Amino acid sequence: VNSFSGYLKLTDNVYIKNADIVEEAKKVKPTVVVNAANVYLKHGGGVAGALNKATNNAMQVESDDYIATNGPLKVGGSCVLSGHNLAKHCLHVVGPNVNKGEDIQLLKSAYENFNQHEVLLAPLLSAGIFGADPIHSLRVCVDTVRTNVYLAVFDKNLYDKLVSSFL
Ligand SMILES: CN(CCCC(=O)O)C(=O)c1ncnc2[nH]ccc12
Repeated sequence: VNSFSGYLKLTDNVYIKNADIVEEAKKVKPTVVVNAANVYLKHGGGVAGALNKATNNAMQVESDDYIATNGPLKVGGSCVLSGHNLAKHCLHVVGPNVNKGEDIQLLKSAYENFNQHEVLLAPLLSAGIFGADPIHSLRVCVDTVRTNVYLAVFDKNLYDKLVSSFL
């Protein structure tokens, strides 16, 4: 039993809710919140900009030190950093950005990072400003992640389409 509430169960291990991941994170304090990161951990907009704003820019300060030490992530890769006031940990995961021409096949590799964590609060990778089809992203999530994932979908309209079209 865990503290996530109001989710629709899609599969044995995947759950979905119309929610703001920032507000969902501040209420659950999950062990892991997933950020929709880029390779530079520049949290300017989308999910990343919202998560970072909610940390009063502490996520960005920590991220800049990470990059100065380690260099950029790989597309499809991840790193574990602090969750600040939102979660114990933040798993920064880089899905491919279609608006940069990145290979959508890397979306599966991105979701594989979730399997290193027993339970996660997450957005749909490569959705939103990353330019992928959220229905495809949901399919890859369900077919790749084996750990328990609670997906927060900000837009009520897209949420309804994702549920209604789910196979
Ligand atoms: C709406 N999108 C896609 C567009 C932005 C992006 O591409 O990051 C989200 O990712 C998302 N999901 C869950 N809660 C969220 N709160 C703010 C954005 C957000």
